[PDB]
Amino acid sequence: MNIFEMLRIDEGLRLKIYKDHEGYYTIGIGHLLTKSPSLNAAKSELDKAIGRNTNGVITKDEAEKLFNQDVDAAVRGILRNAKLKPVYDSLDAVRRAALINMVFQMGETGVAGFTNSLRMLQQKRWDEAAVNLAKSRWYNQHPNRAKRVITTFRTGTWDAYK
Ligand SMILES: [Cl-]
Ligand SMILES: [Cl-]
Ligand code: NI
Ligand code: NI
Repeated sequence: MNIFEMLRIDEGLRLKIYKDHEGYYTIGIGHLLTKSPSLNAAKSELDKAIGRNTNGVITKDEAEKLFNQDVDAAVRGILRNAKLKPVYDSLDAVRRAALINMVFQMGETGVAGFTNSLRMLQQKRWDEAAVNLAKSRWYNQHPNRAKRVITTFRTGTWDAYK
């Protein structure tokens, strides 16, 4: 298992524009287009990203390309951030994926605000970190996914994804 498979499982794949659980326009594999209510606005962002006139519809290859870029970006976000990098660096391969999963979903900045969990992860206090992570809007708004990620951090295995 690896980061791509992981997130592909967590985000699903949709080739047509859609409103996510928060009402934001998205597409592909968890690619947020815009927080704006205008579908035209989302259509324009999509066309700009793809480089063609899409009509709100994309191909699988295209969706995978957006995903690769998005995965690349999450990683760079982690490496650039003074708070994330040291944690990332301290972790093992499986857990790094869990970290990437979160940065992908909520951005460098959202993850960097989980101060206490970050610190516990850095100390390898798995059970405490998992309890701390669960106290969040993140968890309450994405119960199933959040449990899979927290479980990964807790265990250091891909068991949650089998
Ligand atoms: Cl883009
Ligand atoms: Cl969920
Ligand atoms: Ni595998
Ligand atoms: Ni969400």
